[PDB]
Amino acid sequence: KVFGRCELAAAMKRHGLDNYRGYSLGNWVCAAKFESNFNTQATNRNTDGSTDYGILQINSRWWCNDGRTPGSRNLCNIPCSALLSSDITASVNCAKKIVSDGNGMNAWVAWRNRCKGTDVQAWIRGCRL
Ligand SMILES: CC(=O)N[C@@H]1[C@@H](O)[C@H](O[C@@H]2O[C@H](CO)[C@@H](O[C@@H]3O[C@H](CO)[C@@H](O[C@@H]4O[C@H](CO)[C@@H](O)[C@H](O)[C@H]4NC(C)=O)[C@H](O)[C@H]3NC(C)=O)[C@H](O)[C@H]2NC(C)=O)[C@@H](CO)O[C@H]1O
Repeated sequence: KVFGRCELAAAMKRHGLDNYRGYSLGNWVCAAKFESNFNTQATNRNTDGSTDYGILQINSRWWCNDGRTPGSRNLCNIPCSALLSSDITASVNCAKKIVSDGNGMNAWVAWRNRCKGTDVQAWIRGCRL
C-alpha cells in the first residue's frame, strides 16, 4: 500500500504504542519514514546474509522464519511474510517486546542516529490523535 504522512501513524495508537514501555508515542513515528519510507513492501537482504522484512526492516536471522536462515532463532514464531501485507493488524507483538529484552531501540539502527538527538517530537505533530 502507500500511506500518506498522517495516514500511516495513527495506527500505533490503535496498537498500544502510545506511551508504551518507556518510550513516548512520538519517539516512534519518526523512524518509520527512516526505515521503509512509509511503505510496507520495501525490503532488502544484507551483506551479512540476513534478509530484512518490511517497513519494519527486520532480519530473518534473529527474529522470523524465511528458512534460509539456519540457526535463526525465530522467537517470534510467525512467518516473516506475516507482516509485509497491507494489513498489519498482528505485526507488532514481536516489535512490542523487542525492547523488553532490555536493550531498547538499539535493535533499530536508523533511529539511534537519524531520530536520536532530534526533534522527534516534531514528526507526530500536525496530526489529530
Ligand atoms: C536500515 C537498515 O538496513 N537497517 C537494518 C536493521 O533494521 C536490521 O536490524 C538490526 O540487525 C542487527 C544486526 O544486524 C540487530 O543487532 C542485535 O539484535 C539483538 C537482538 O534483537 C540484540 O540483543 C542483545 O543480545 C545480547 C546478547 O547478544 C543481550 O545480552 C542483550 O541484552 C540484547 N538486547 C536486546 C536489543 O534485546 C543486540 O543487542 C543487537 N546488537 C548489538 C550490537 O548489541 C538488531 O537487534 C536489529 N534490529 C531490528 C529492529 O531488527 C538488520 C538485520 O538484517 O539489518 C540492518 O541493515
